[PDB]
Amino acid sequence: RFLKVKNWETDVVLTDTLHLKSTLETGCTEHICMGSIMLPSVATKDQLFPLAKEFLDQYYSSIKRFGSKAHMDRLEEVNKEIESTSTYQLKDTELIYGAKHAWRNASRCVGRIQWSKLQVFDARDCTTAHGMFNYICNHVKYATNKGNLRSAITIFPQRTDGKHDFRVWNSQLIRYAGYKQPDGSTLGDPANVQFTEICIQQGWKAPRGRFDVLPLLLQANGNDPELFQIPPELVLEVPIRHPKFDWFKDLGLKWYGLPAVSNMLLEIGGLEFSACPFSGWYMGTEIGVRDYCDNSRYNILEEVAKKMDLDMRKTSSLWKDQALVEINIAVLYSFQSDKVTIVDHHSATESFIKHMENEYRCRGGCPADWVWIVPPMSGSITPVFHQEMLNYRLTPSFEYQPDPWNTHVW
Amino acid sequence: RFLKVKNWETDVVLTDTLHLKSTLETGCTEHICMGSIMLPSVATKDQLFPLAKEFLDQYYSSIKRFGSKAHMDRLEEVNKEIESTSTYQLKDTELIYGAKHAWRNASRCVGRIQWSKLQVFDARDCTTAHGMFNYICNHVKYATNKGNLRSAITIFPQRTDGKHDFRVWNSQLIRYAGYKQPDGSTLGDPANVQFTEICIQQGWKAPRGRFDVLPLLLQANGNDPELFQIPPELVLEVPIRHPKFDWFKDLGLKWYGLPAVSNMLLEIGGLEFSACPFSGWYMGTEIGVRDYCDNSRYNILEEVAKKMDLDMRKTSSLWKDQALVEINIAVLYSFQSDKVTIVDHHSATESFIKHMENEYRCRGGCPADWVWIVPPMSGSITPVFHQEMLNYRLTPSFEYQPDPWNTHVW
Ligand code: HEM
Ligand code: HEM
Ligand SMILES: N=C(Nc1cccc(CNCCc2ccc(-c3ccccc3)cc2CN)c1)c1cncs1
Ligand SMILES: N=C(Nc1cccc(CNCCc2ccc(-c3ccccc3)cc2CN)c1)c1cncs1
Ligand SMILES: C[C@H](O)[C@H](O)[C@H]1CNc2nc(N)[nH]c(=O)c2N1
Ligand SMILES: C[C@H](O)[C@H](O)[C@H]1CNc2nc(N)[nH]c(=O)c2N1
Ligand SMILES: [Zn+2]
Repeated sequence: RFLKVKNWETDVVLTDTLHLKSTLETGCTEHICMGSIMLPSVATKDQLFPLAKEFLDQYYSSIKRFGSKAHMDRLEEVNKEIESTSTYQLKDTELIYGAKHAWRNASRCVGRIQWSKLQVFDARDCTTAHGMFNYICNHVKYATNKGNLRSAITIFPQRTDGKHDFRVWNSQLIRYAGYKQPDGSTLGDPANVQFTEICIQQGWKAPRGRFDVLPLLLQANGNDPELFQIPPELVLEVPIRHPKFDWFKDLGLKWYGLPAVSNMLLEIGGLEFSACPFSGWYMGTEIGVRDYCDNSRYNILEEVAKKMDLDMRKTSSLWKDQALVEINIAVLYSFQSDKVTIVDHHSATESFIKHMENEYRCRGGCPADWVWIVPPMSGSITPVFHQEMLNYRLTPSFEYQPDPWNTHVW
Repeated sequence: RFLKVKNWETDVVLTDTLHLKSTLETGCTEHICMGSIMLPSVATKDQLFPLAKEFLDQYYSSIKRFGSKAHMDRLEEVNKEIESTSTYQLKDTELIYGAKHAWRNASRCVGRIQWSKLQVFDARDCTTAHGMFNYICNHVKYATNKGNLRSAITIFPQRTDGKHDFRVWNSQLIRYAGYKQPDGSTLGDPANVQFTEICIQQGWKAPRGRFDVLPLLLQANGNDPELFQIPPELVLEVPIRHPKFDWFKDLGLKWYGLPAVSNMLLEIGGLEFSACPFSGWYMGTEIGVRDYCDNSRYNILEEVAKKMDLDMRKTSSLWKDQALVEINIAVLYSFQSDKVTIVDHHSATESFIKHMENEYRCRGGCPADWVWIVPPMSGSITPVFHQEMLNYRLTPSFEYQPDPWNTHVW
């Protein structure tokens, strides 16, 4: 009931008691571990108050006023609001706490050493897609900060009945389009082929190229979603060059500076925020390994190995690995030479171990998803490979949610 | 009760029903996933017969004579032997089945496409450490096969009372020694510093160098273990050169051809074989990434990056990654140019996916430990990174066991 996690590169042992506070379930059982399943699986007033109480008890505990008078009155006040409306409203402070701790609690996120320095934009007064556009533009501008990127989240009104959701239909605020071709190939980002055509369905005039920034498809208060184009000046992009290979620029690769996930759901005290785009900055491998080198993505190991004049005749020449390192040196170099925030997988994984020690010390644990924390290349030469991690579900939290076009009564 | 695993690089879906046959437990619960914990945790006649029956039922099922007369007689015969002796003896055929399926069931093993082509050496008539030496030498000679390596297992007598165990005290039949220095550094393999000194305690005269093959410490029928030196001619080694960098030979690196784990316990029908050294061949990354480049192992990223004249001033130059690829190209090249069996992580992981499809098809599942199946470099450019895997414990199985010097009443 007081579990131990060991680091086998350092022989460091941390004791986890925070998992005792875990509420949700993991997918694993006593007889089957589901740690590698990608996705693991209306709210009534009866279920709502325990969740509110739990949250308010940790909120008031954190500001060193647990059991104080303001706590009991707020507990009473939220119960009375749940009785009347079968829901309730968070104070601005409780909203900022919840979002920060949802990030703190995101076990798949290696970037959490920064969780307390999160900028919370309260967009709960928003009523229209245009207002969402406005809020999102201000989010992008603020988080981008001329390349000195800043963590931020914009929180649209919470789900109520269920038929009146706010959704950003983009999976990220800034993504490149993906078009299939006559010959069945894929121009741009294959990940977004369906979403690109959804925008073309709703009326997007596509500039059928590679790195075309998709429009925003914004649904407000359950209404049908509406297209908006982010001002190009707000979309900071990095052309990818290599510090040695001058042909690398001829690849014409570029990526956007700001990673901003917009398809997740934020849970705070049983309240559900279906539109809560959050942004930080990139770990280099996200672009250089996954985005560029996944087979089902841009898939450029082919061309880079060619230009490096690599032995591509069999697997065992490791030409794939060799080109993968050059690509990631190029992403990091390009971002840093442009003063656009980025972190290499070595710095970020070391920071995550330091983060883990802090959390185990000043919190009794740190839920962590090894499958997702270990970077997609160079696993074992980073310290997280050798770090045992306990995964468990704490709340406030970020949850997955269906794509809105699969669920929306149209 | 009929779980689905998806490959997200291929959109392939496999349905797992074999997990229903799972007996042991995983360490995970509904509320906590332990998929990244390295190690997860006398036998009476009462518990013994269900385990025998279970095993014999799958054995006779596999030879298409389940419920036949020979099955019932063997079930009766083993029950009568458990009644009399509170244990029993496997037929040679049942021993070969059990070992093969223990390997088939090893969820952390990416090499299992070969599980049915395993050479089983029955050493259950062995009574002394010298007989163990003999058997082990013949194992090494056979499995090595002049570089055309062959899978094999040597199975010493099963545990009886518990105080009469056969143990190989080496973690692998062939490992390099590790010596600490006056300046507290480490010559050779730091992994084996304690075991190297244990041999020096029992009387090994150490040639305090780098790649000194350790002696065998063999315990037979519970007696104190005894030192034996494998004939050098039986120990096949590969000098590590690079196909491009001629200074690479000046590193003077070499590794042994034959990976043969000797510290695990083989469970077959409730019977426990505490000495069961098994060998196959190397996946390249085991040597080139873990053995050479773990901080707590040979730790040669330092020197290789130096000779490559790499920018070693900060992490973000990826000099560590770059040197890691060159080292693994060198291991694969050196082994292949010497006709010593080796498999690169690309070929082995592709084979494991093919293996998985076979098992799900002709067996309903394949327990798999993603944390261990994904190679320690280039994770996501291999197909197992994108493959969801269910981990669960099937028997016959290979289990960990305490190091014998921690348990042996001396
Ligand atoms: C500040 C720099 C940040 C870095 C370097 C970072 C890095 C990462 C990485 C590499 C992942 C793995 C997911 C993937 O590979 O697609 C991840 C996951 C995640 N991050 Fe962070 N992140 C940062 C900021 C944030 C912020 C500000 C939030 C929330 C406010 C957040 C919440 C999450 C969540 C919920 C996941 C899980 C995603 C999923 O399950 O698909 N991260 N992060
Ligand atoms: C034939 C070629 C083989 C290859 C390429 C191979 C490869 C691997 C690799 C890379 C691992 C990961 C463990 C580590 O990184 O230390 C592993 C684990 C394992 N293998 Fe295989 N193996 C082979 C043969 C065998 C055989 C013949 C057996 C048993 C008879 C076996 C049983 C196991 C077991 C029990 C584990 C889990 C080890 C642990 O939990 O520490 N393997 N294998
Ligand atoms: N630095 C960052 N990174 C990052 C952080 C959180 C989440 C993500 C993206 N996580 C996507 C995981 C995923 C989910 C679904 C599918 C998928 C694909 C096809 C069909 C169905 C589902 C695929 C993937 C990744 N293959 C990136 C940041 C982005 N914002 C703030 S920080
Ligand atoms: N190709 C092969 N590979 C392979 C297969 C099975 C097992 C292994 C070795 N698995 C070792 C995992 C391990 C266990 C304990 C400790 C440890 C270290 C210090 C203290 C306590 C425990 C460390 C490690 C690895 N870091 C390699 C083969 C070897 N034979 C036949 S195939
Ligand atoms: C099958 C597997 O769960 C899937 O590919 C996961 C593995 N680990 C990951 N880790 C990160 N950071 N991002 C991912 O998309 C994935 N994908
Ligand atoms: C903490 C973690 O479980 C540990 O380092 C594991 C991770 N995955 C591994 N995978 C393999 N193949 N071999 C290992 O030694 C390990 N070590
Ligand atoms: Zn699990």
